Amino acid sequence: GALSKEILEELQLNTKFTEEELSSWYQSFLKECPSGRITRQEFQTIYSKFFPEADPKAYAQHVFRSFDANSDGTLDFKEYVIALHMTSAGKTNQKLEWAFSLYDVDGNGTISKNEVLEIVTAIFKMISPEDTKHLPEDENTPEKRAAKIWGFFGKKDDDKLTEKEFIEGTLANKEILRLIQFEPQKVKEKL
Ligand SMILES: [Ca+2]
Ligand SMILES: [Ca+2]
Repeated sequence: GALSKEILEELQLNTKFTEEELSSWYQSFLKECPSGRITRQEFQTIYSKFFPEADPKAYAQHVFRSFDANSDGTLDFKEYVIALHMTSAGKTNQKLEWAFSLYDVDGNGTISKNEVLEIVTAIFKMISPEDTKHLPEDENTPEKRAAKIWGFFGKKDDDKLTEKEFIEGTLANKEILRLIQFEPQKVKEKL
């Protein structure tokens, strides 16, 4: 019952985890989750446990949605590993399509102004109140951060932000990168 070659290959292209590491992790995953599927509540519990200083429910729910790629209401091992990797490992620039999916809350193919606010707020809640005191003054509340992102993209209130533009802007404008950042440790390291 080893993890398949096909899934191993995909995971190794999309993360830097090794085959040995992934295969070992998967065997324990199955022992603890014998259906090979994690529910949203179970995923939330992981983030509740490992961010005790934060309020991670909203963030974990958005991450779950983003990585439940077949929309079946559970994460399989592949989806779960990619989700954990998104929040906690690897380089931002290799994740920008997933970042787009995170920000496109309703999945309609574009990001709206309110979606930016929703996701920025969920991310902001991953930071301890103590660490927020060290954010730049003009970037120290979700409202300021979200408004600034929208302004950096040059958008009218009812405009729709495409993935093409999202990726361009996050690559080119390092201030956009800073503000859209979704890995809690990177938001912290930056401040
Ligand atoms: Ca799924
Ligand atoms: Ca949308």
